Amino acid sequence: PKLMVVVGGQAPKAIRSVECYDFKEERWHQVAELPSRRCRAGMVYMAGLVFAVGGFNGSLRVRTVDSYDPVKDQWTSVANMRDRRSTLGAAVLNGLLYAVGGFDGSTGLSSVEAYNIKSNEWFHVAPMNTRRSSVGVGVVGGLLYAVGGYDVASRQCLSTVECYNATTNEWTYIAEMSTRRSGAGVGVLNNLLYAVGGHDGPLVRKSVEVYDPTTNAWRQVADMNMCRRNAGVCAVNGLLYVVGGDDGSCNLASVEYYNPTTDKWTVVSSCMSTGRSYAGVTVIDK
Ligand code: NA
Repeated sequence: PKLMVVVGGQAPKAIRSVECYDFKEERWHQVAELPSRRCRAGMVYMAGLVFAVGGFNGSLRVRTVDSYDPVKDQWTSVANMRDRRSTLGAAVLNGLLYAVGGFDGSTGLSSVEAYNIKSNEWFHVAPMNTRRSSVGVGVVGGLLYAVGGYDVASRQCLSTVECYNATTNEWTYIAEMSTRRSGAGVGVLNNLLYAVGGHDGPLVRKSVEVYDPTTNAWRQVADMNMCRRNAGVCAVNGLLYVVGGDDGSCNLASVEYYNPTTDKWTVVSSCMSTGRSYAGVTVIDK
């Protein structure tokens, strides 16, 4: 029994609200608001806690990292990252929380940090080949993938994808996506890595592509119902949920999900209390 948790984001104002979707009841409720306005953060579930990593508070990019205990319904801080980091991705690999890329107001970042919950310490990880802002991250089969993004220096959206091996501590390019996607939602389902939506310039994509590490190849799947950049993604009971994001007009309050066995996207009838892009999304136990 799972709750999908949606944390902060931009509405377009940076917000504190955290909402959870209850799959049995098919409805949203609010839980404890974030300690601060936070959008453009990484978000993972780890050791029973939701971690909101970095991002933007409406004025400044931040290095703060806050964790939510859903049994207590309370936010508390963990160690700050070395670097202020926004539009990053975050994922858990081998019990460590990786904070990948982003932007700090001045430059985009190839830098990567890893958090050890036992010692409450972040440490330096090998950097990516490319500096990627608005990057999406997912872990499949012991490897961590950094998908697309925006290359600040080149002022363009990226089609390239890279993969991190923790044993060798290096990032290597893998097969490119079919198209450039900054702000792609990235999620994993049945050992496939999905890249949903994103954008190349001001037009927002509804297209979706899936990567198989066994073939090192991408292929198209069904388009989403809405164009979405900077949507959150998670996987629940065989289905890939895409939450909010920006459609080129508004921050969406809608959620839709992909059924890989029918190659169909279905819009959830109940919307969030607020539209959100650049919101954290993860799944916890109810
Ligand atoms: Na930013």
